[PDB]
Amino acid sequence: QPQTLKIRRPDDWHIHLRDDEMLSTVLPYTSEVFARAIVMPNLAQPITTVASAIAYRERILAAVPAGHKFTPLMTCYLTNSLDAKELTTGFEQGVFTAAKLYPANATTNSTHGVSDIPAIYPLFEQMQKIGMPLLIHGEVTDAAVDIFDREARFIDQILEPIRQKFPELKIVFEHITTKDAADYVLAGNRFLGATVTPQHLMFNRNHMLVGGIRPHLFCLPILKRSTHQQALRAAVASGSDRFFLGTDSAPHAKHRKESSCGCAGVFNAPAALPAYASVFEELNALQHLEAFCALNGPRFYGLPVNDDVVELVRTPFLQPEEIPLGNESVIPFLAGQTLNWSVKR
Amino acid sequence: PQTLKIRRPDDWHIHLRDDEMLSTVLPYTSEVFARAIVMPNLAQPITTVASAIAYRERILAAVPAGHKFTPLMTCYLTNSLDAKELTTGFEQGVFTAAKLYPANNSTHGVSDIPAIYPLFEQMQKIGMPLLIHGEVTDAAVDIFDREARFIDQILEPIRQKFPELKIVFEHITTKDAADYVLAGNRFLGATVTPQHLMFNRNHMLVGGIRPHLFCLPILKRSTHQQALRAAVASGSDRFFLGTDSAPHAKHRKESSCGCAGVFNAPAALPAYASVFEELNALQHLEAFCALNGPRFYGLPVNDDVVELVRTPFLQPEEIPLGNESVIPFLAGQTLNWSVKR
Ligand SMILES: [Zn+2]
Ligand SMILES: [Zn+2]
Ligand SMILES: [Zn+2]
Ligand SMILES: [Zn+2]
Repeated sequence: QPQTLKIRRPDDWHIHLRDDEMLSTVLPYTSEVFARAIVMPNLAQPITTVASAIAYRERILAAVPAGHKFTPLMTCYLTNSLDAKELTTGFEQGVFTAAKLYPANATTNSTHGVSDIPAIYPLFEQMQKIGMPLLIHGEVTDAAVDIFDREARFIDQILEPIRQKFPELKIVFEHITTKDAADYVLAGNRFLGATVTPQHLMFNRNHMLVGGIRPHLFCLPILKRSTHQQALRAAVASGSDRFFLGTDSAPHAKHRKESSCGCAGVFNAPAALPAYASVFEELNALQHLEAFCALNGPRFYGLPVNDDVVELVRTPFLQPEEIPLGNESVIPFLAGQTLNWSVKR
Repeated sequence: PQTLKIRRPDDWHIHLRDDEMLSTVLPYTSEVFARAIVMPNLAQPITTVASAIAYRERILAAVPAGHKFTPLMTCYLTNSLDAKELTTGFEQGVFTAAKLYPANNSTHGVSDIPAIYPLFEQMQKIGMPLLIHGEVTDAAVDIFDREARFIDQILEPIRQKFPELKIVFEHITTKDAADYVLAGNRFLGATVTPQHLMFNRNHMLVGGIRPHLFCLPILKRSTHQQALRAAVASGSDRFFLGTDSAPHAKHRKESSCGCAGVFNAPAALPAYASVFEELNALQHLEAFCALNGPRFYGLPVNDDVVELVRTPFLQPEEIPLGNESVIPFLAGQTLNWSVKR
């Protein structure tokens, strides 16, 4: 009988569900396994009001397959013109679980993002006061800064000053990719946490570029050198409660990935939990998987831990090469590869 | 408009491919360049005099009427290559140089480089230049560090043992390489592509991933780009024009695993002119394009002239290739310089 592992039902603290037909297609891969997910607000029209958040939440709930138990945790897209009252009442009414900071032009659907971050300090002050967490895509966008350096520059230039001025603001440093970030979070306090994706644990920039260029490994923040990958792996393997599961599943149609200018984002929802299990196994750290997947996140946000359990079984499972999307398709993470772990039905 | 008359240039590093691709891409080179160093990495690599002669003939047959062009052939070095094949090829005028590709068996590429030291000794003796793709392949080495490791681990020992061997450090991409060449002597030269002068890795990756800027060796950080620019702008005679034009069909570039190589032949000379202009170094363009290479190899300089004219020049979006196409360097963009023949 193959090795099994019982853990509390996990949550995904960072995901893109998109909208319309894409939403219908991709959500089931998440709702099958995860009880809750932090749903990012970067649609074509960003989610900046309570009304638009309620409407999007309804569309997500309508896409949940029968027999799945799933609750989306909505987020507000911060902007330079955002009204603080909208953020405050959204949080107190339970519409917004958190607010998300995109530096302007840092990534997908970020043209309406925040251009001069210190200008919205009055929003952070209000968030600190009410206990609303701030989620951050932590990259500078200055053209003179090399893409591989943008996360590290963010830490010193933007994040540290925020933490000095608002010491009791809950901040999630989303999808960390560097030793710089890992060390900074490890040296922080209970008000600073971080999510880590499976791709930044499993791969480094050599996988994207050696022997050919692989746009399905292209995501933001970009894959870093092996040194940084190893630091992330050691961070989560340490069992520190500052790190938790956030996939940053970010699906795009195949033709938008395999083009002259490929979109950033990996569609990793289909194999997400098994992928993480494989990593924790390689790190001799399966004892810390549960905390990372199911405990650390809820404890950071101040939300309850799930009552359910899931069973991971160490039996092979082949990822499909493509996932249909109308007359187009989406290429999943680890397409055509065999994972060592499966989830028991 | 401003004009610049220079000696007819040569391209000291090019891939012409073969068959229909060869027919399509060669004219872009033969229109402007009198000679080109033709790399030997075909599907069946060029490792014998016979195969080199045959490939040369196919190239010459593809030269359009009214173009004056001569391909300078190269031998693909392998672990099992016979030294006599190299020697007679050089003396018969078939091989102009030999090319070292680090592997990634002995038929197909050099795996243990010190094992072919006896070939280098023979090349040194006869005056045959060694062209090097200078990257290690060790899996522990990050892709952006591979050029720098090559310098210390492979190139320096070769230069210590064979101090009078002519070596071209092909398509340099790093400050490490630039500084090493600048600190060398007349037996060490280097080619520089337009893409490594014009761009850095941010251009390939910021705001989207751009496989038409993906080439080997990979684009480096801006620091290295600036060092290359300063190297050629200094007017050092150790650097010369080598495009490393490396065309692939569009569908092979824009795929789940894109091929390395930029097709820069169509706008090659105008692109370089733009760079030298930005660097306030147009006085050094002629040497880089037409003098430094021939003088390094010990070959004659071209008698012809070409005129560069500062009038706009729109690059096409696509170049036909049978039922397929090839995306050129700077597709859809406007260069400030054009060539009058
Ligand atoms: Zn992000
Ligand atoms: Zn995201
Ligand atoms: Zn090469
Ligand atoms: Zn080449």
